[PDB]
Amino acid sequence: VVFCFGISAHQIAMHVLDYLSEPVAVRIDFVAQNELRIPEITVCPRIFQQNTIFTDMVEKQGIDKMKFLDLIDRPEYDIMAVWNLSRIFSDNVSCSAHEGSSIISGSYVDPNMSQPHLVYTTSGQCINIPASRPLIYRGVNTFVRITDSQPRNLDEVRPEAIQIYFHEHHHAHLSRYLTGLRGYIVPIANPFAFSIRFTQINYANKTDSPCVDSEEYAACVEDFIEQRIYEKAQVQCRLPYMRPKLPLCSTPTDARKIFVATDDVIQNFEKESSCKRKCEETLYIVEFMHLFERSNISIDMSVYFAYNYIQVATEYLTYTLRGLLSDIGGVLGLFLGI
Amino acid sequence: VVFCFGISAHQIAMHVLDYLSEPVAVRIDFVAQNELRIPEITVCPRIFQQNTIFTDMVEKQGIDKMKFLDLIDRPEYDIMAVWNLSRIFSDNVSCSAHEGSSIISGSYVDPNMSQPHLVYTTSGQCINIPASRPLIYRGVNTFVRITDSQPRNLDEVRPEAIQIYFHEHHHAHLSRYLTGLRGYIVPIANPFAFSIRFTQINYANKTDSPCVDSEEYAACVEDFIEQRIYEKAQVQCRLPYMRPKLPLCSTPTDARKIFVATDDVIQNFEKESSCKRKCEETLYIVEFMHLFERSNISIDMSVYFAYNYIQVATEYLTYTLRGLLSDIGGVLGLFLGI
Amino acid sequence: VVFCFGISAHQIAMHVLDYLSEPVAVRIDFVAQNELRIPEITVCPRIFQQNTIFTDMVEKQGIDKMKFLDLIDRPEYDIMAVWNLSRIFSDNVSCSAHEGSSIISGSYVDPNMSQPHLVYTTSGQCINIPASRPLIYRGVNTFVRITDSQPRNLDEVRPEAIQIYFHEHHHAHLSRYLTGLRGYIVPIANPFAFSIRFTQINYANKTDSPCVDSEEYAACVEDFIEQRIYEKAQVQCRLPYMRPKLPLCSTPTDARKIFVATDDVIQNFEKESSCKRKCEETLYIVEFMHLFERSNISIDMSVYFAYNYIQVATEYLTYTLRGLLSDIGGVLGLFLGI
Repeated sequence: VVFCFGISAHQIAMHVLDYLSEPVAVRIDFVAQNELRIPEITVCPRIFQQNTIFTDMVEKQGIDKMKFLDLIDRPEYDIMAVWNLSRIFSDNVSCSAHEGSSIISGSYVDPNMSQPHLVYTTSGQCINIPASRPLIYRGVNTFVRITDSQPRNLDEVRPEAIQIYFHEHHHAHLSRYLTGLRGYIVPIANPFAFSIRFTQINYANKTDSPCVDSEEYAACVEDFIEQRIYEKAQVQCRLPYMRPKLPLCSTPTDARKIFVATDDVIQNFEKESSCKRKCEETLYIVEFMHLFERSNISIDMSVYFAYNYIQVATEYLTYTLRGLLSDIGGVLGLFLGI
Repeated sequence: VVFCFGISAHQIAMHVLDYLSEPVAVRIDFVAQNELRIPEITVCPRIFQQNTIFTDMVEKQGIDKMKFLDLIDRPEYDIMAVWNLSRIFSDNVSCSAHEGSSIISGSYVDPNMSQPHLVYTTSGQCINIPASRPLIYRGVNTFVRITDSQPRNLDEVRPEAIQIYFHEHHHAHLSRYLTGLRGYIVPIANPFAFSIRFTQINYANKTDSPCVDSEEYAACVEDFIEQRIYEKAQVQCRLPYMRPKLPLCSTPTDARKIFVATDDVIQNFEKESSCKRKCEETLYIVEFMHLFERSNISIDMSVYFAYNYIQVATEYLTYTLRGLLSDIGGVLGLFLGI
Repeated sequence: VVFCFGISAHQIAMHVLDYLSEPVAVRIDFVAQNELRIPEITVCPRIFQQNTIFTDMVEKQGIDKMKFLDLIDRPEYDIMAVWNLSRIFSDNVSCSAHEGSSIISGSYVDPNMSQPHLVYTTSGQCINIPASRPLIYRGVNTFVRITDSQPRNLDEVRPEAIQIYFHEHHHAHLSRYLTGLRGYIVPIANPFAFSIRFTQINYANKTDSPCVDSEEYAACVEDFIEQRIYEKAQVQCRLPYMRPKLPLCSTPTDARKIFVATDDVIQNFEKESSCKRKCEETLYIVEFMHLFERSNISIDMSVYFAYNYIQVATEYLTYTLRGLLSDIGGVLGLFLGI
């Protein structure tokens, strides 16, 4: 019976091996609720070279692909004096929440929401839009509108193909160092509107412990990207956020050249940095819905939620998995009977 | 061994608790079949206030947002004389079934299908299109075309942004009191065509007994919405369908004002009314496919089925769940050995 | 206890019955990887009758819907002399792989890829594009561009609505006898771009043994379609590929008329031919993404991959299914205790 004992030991070993993690997408189900978890929208030009504004500014002022401090035009260009040159859309941010429709009144609106959160990014400056309040799905017309009624419409060198990144709530790193890579470019010559199908994949938490890694992940990855930028690029002269920590260094091409080089190197970091995962990651399937609205606004990005049926793929954990692999002891006993 | 007996009793209690329902999406699989379950299409203007036709009629005839019977223009406006004022698209309904293509003959058509089913709705009048026959998927060009070759093209105050609601088969309530809320607005200035990805979520039937609640649900919710409209709005003077039951009441602003108010109140009814669920609910993922067809038709809504791979998410029931939770008695016995 | 023994025998019988196949979509999970499995693109006009080029050629040269050899215009029209008349887009095929973007350099390109693979098809001639190398997902701008910078732009009778079939790798039959049926028609008057969401459904392998039926399936179905074309159409006079096997027969209307008739008959073959399934079938959800690019190219089909999150629905096999149905012997023993 030693043979059967060994085979049963192997069966229990497979049991224990499966015990770790074993996340199965138990419920990819289409749940419809009035409550809506709006994506965190970053409205930013994709990159300095791609963006027409930065390229034109550097070409008429400086030389080459930015960098070099633009010393020839002026020796007073600080690091922020060029990084904030990324100003594209801000100071008039509206997260207008068109909640739904109704026969008696209809045209439900909520102008006061989420303010212009100005966040610096590899593009230089973006308008992150926090989810101040979940929205109400009273109809297919559940579209959160991001509007920047800019002065004069900003028709002089208007950004033609600004980028729109729908990232999860409270993620500085995604909005600051991944908006030109993991974001959807959007023309704004017309009032473009995109449906955002929701895939709330709540992964499990085991052997990859997120421990509700929904807010920690953000700061961890942000500081880690900045730390790699500091480390691989051997330049500590750049201003370390607060001025009274190390001397200012903006004129030397260090700040632009080497920092951009390192940030590009650390663009692929999910492999470089690990142990962190948004256990409540929500994916925004961006689709093109035709919009019928003569929106004269400079940018009126209508993030539509025409699908209350969130395809929530909750990556449940099968606790019964361990129970069943232990029940395998029953078949153990049935061999023992043999 | 009383401790082990109690723990095993708890295990069996969890077994019984999981026994109820426990619906897991066993098969979200992409099945391709020639047979196609066409959506029930309602082509209706979203709401009286939103629709240009009703607003213009009331503005030039009556006052305010409809209501008040439009007495000033004429005292003979019955309840139906204004509700049927919703006539937008009807009397020339075609459910043309472009089944597919073929090299020898190609251009497969089926003009005779589903007729103009005129159904009254909160919008006032809509054309529900029953699924008379399942369609054949002989190619990606499997588009059911809803065509209303209206007299004179209806170019006078033509409805610019009519609403299209794809609801499940044989649902009066969805087509009569949820077309302006749970429907997709569609411009008709151009021959718009939408892909309808199919998600046939056949939920289970336990503790929420639908008992093939595919046709009952319809009448139940319809009569319940009408019943709430009658109850909360304390007005029995309105005509109760058949004339010879209670006296006609249309001139008093009751019919419009209070009935619209109550219908708006009961707009969110899935929470108010329960115990009913379409066990065979099919979700229509509406997506924008570019159409290349100079369709001069007033409305030529092409509900495309370019994806034979229906994403059927059959919410199977794990009968083996009970069997396994009973097998837990095997691990019970293995503790008993300890 | 004979009753319990019989019930347990029935339980084991259900066990064995479930043993066969029982494929559950264990993981429909959204995996993001730099590596991209590009679809095999066939850029072909849908059908001879539908295509404007073939219809115009036959109308001005011959009579009727092709067929009849076009003898009146010229008696030298061989079978290939008309089949290759399907030349629409070829000799300048580029599978340009726009891998991604980057802040330091950006605009990553790879012009050398996959060449003009000229494959004959029911349409007559198509450009199959093999996946020479998996692509890198360094940003949402991961679009494989199929470009045919044709001489003179091919503006004379330019194919307005060419068909684009995204079929799995190394499938001759799909690209040769199912491009006008299982393919998406695409206008080329503008630089159309389609998102290709990936659904890599790796079915199981049991009782439908594919045995990694990823390359065999191709040749099997191709030769079987050709074999049915030969069999049902009683005409062996047509050239059997290699000339020195049977005499050439192209002038008689046999080649066109009867062969097209039979090929149409065998259009629905998945029911006719069985035992073959792509165990690694990948489905391309074709969606419309608006493109901002003034591509003067005649055809610049941008198969975008803006969704690194491949919805891989791996149809795993539950080996633990057999183990649990055997554990049912534990509940067998618990009845025996009763």
